[PDB]
Amino acid sequence: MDSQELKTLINYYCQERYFHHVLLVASEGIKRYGSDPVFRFYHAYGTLMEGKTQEALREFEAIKNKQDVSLCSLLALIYAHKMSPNPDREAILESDARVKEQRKGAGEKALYHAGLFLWHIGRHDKAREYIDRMIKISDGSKQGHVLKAWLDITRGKEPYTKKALKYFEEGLQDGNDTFALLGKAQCLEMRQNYSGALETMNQIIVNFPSFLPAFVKKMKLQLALQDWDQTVETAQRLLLQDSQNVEALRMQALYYVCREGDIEKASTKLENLGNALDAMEPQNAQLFYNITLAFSRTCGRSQLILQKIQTLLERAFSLNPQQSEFATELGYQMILQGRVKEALKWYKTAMTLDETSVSALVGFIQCQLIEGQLQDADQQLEFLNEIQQSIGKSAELIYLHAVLAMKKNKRQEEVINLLNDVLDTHFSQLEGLPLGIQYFEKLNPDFLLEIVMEYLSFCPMQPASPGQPLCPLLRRCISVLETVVRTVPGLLQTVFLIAKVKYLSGDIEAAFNNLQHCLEHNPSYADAHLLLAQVYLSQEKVKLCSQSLELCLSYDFKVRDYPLYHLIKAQSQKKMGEIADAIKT
Repeated sequence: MDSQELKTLINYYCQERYFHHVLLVASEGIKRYGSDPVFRFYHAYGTLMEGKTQEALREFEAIKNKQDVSLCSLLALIYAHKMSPNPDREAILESDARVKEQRKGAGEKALYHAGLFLWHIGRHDKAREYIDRMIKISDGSKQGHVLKAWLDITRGKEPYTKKALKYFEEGLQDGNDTFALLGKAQCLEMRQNYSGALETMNQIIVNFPSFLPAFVKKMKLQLALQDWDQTVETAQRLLLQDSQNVEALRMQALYYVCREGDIEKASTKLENLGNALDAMEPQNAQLFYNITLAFSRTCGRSQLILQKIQTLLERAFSLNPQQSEFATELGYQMILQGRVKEALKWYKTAMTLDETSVSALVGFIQCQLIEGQLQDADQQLEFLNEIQQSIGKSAELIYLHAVLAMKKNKRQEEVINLLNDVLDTHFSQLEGLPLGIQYFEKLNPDFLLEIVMEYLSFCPMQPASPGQPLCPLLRRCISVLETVVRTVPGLLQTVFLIAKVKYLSGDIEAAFNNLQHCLEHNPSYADAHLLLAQVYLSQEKVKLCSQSLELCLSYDFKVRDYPLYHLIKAQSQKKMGEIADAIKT
């Protein structure tokens, strides 16, 4: 492989902060090309970001001899002073003087590396200034143009995107560099040109059939185009080329969880992904936290997936016990597992670690509402609302307000307005998001299912006769549930809730179809049997209703304690004329 390919791969892996991936690529470059100082610089850089400064500083001092890496090594020393808990102010001033002296005698490659480093840190302005400096020095070097184009697209501004696209066109007119190709693919991504982005990715594949990030971007774009089969095939191809790629395994697990619903195969793939990631990238807890979100949201509260997620999150917390978001996500997951007390402990830990974790306080207030600690929850809710000015409107805050209204048994219309605001905010946060991993991260099917459960708890279960104007809540229930099913068809609980809402809306046939689908996908789901018995009773098919009731009772006898089954059996007995049997039931 070419050294240019290795450099571009290092840049891409740094962009996604794949630290040990950067180390591995640097080591492979050193083995294939040891005289290059960029490889040893990137080894030092990845070593520093892993957490080993003892060799990082030594390597920085060693490569300070070569100017083109000395400038970026001075910037690296500045950043090394930056993350240290007790930076030396005199050392900071000395490094500032040395780096400004290097800036006086700057070079195109030195400024290139320094701008890349500043971009990795996030200081876009200084990196842009260094890019302009190298452009002036080298009279518009192509690499500087493509790097500032990447800065422009990553700056998150639409007018910058057109300039970046022009720079990419200029670069790719003469040079078949992977950097400009990836930049053009990104540009096509922001303009939502998924087909064109896939065409560009395929062209890159033709240029380089050994570039994993190109295939990964192609897979994500396919997922955006709503053809899961092509995404699965791309993941299979990646596993063929590299059996231990994190993204492909993640996407396969997502396909099992969200599309097929096969919990066991999804768990197997998740376990393999976790083992491979621990073997290859064990010192990036942020990657673990980013991985676990979609599985936590879209698992359908399956205990095996939840346990795997809890194990991964515990490993992440062990890696960095100083992340407020880590403990907040642990508390949310613990709530998903149904363990209230562990959730309370984890939220206490989260708020102690950092009181600025507003989400942690929100979760603790939710836990207090769960446990009925009305006074403490009310006081902390007042505190959160009075400090919301620095926080702004959030869906969880309005949902907690709705839950508090439910607990206080306030007017139904007030709760309706609060929950409508909740749905409006949650769908606004989802506006314009392409169908992807972030879509499942921010859709939160469990949250919408809980919202629908609250709606059904408020709404009477007396079926509405056809032609009666339904409440807007039920219409929005149908809309959101259909949206979730379309996005995540592998969750049968959404189908069950669709059947429930349709039955409450008088559309008996749709509820019957959904119940049949649920039974076909899972014959053991007793609630589907019970609702089907209600539907059959509404359809005057008493024998089928009785048989469904018998099936439900056989699948679980605790349904006897459920009053709904008793009421349905009584209605069936009334239908077939056994008045005494109905009285007995």
